[PDB]
Formats: sequence, C-alpha cells, structure tokens
Amino acid sequence: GFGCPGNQLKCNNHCKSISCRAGYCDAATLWLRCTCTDCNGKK
Repeated sequence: GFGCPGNQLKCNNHCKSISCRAGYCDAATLWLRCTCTDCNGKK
C-alpha cells in the first residue's frame, strides 16, 4: 500500500497528494494496500 496496515489516513493524504479525494486500505486484504477512491480530475 502506502502506509497501512495501521495508516488509513496516509492513504487519504497520499491520494490527496497524488490527485484524489480519499482512499482506503483494501479491507478485503486485511488492510495492507493503499487504494484511492473519488478523484477530482475528469473532463
């Protein structure tokens, strides 16, 4: 991911730093990855 496990805010900040709104750690992967959800960069 990019912070997890034990770093869900790091994914949001990382998603906000990259170009998104807020992400989350694959809750289906025991929270490890750092996915990005909702982004403001389309058309």
